[PDB]
Amino acid sequence: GIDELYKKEFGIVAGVDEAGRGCLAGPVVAAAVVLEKEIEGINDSKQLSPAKRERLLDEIMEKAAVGIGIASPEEIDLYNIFNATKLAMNRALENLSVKPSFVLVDGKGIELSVPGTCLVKGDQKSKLIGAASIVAKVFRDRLMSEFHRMYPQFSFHKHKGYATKEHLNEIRKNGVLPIHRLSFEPVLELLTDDLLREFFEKGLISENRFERILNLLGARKS
DNA sequence: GAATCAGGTGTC
Ligand SMILES: [Ca+2]
Ligand SMILES: [Ca+2]
Ligand SMILES: [Ca+2]
Ligand SMILES: [Ca+2]
Ligand SMILES: [Ca+2]
Repeated sequence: GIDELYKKEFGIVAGVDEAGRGCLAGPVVAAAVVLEKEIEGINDSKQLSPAKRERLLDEIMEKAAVGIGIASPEEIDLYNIFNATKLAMNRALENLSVKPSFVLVDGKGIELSVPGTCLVKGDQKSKLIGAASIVAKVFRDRLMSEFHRMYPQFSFHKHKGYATKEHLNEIRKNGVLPIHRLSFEPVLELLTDDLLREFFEKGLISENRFERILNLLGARKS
């Protein structure tokens, strides 16, 4: 009832959610969704099965206005994952062709460029948020698969860059990449300033990012 | 789908 209630009062309402807070590699992805038609079975995203999420997606993209926003591994390393997530969400809102007057954002502590409110477990209280969580996850899983193709030695298509045993194995065996979040503890502990300087000289990371991670390596660790 | 192992970080 959330959505409809908020629509009476505010007009165009979008639901916003992100995917990729907790992984070790790749961008964080956010989606903003405005939806008027009914879509049955929207219940969350991490609550669903991959087969299902693909089914609801096809219907969500038929019936809903969607905006997708991304913040890169560099932005995560420089701004932290909270601020990177906020940025991806604000970018999702900009990418929505329909301009929302109010937003419902999954989680808490988040104020976007559009006035709205935060719902803990929003993904299971709101259909709009539930839809956004599906779009976010699916779209990001698509990007991650694309990386596996770019980095054949890494099973990105399976673990989606999260800290699974297999992913950690691949990092030790194959080495840290620029798409890893170099500020994240497990990646940071396998890094050397040697490889970091190599990334920089090859131009694979920015100076600002080089500088930040070099400082973190030094602080590693008391 | 739900339990229950694993393992990332931010707000307060
Ligand atoms: Ca989510
Ligand atoms: Ca969320
Ligand atoms: Ca949740
Ligand atoms: Ca610093
Ligand atoms: Ca395991």
